[PDB]
Amino acid sequence: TREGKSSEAVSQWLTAFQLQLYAPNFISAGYDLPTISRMTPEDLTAIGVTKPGHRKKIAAEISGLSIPDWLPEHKPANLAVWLSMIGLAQYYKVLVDNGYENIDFITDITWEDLQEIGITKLGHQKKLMLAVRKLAELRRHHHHHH
Repeated sequence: TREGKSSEAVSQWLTAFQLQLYAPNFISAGYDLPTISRMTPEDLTAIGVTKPGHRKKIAAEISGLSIPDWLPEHKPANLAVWLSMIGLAQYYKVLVDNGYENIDFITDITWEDLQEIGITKLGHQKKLMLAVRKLAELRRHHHHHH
């Protein structure tokens, strides 16, 4: 019921500004509030939010979301631990079987790479990619701390 608690929370959020009609769009794509807080308008369009007034309303509400930090702030010890912190433990096997078996390799993965190997849910793709860019920034700053 983590996924159940999460989806209830996505519905209650939408309901409070009367756009609960998109609940299935977000939930079927595996969006949770944390990932939703980082959506762009194109991400809304990709889940079927195409009417400009709805898309702009949602965009305005997302900018107002205040939710606690959830991205890890360090390069974790391994893939398993990293997936577990971000709530995506279920993709471990498919990631490993496809050649993304350690944190270093996962840092270079792209949206297109996910699509190819069967991680097709847009919300999960978004969350993975937000986490991956956090890793890439850590890696990019690592030798530049003086």
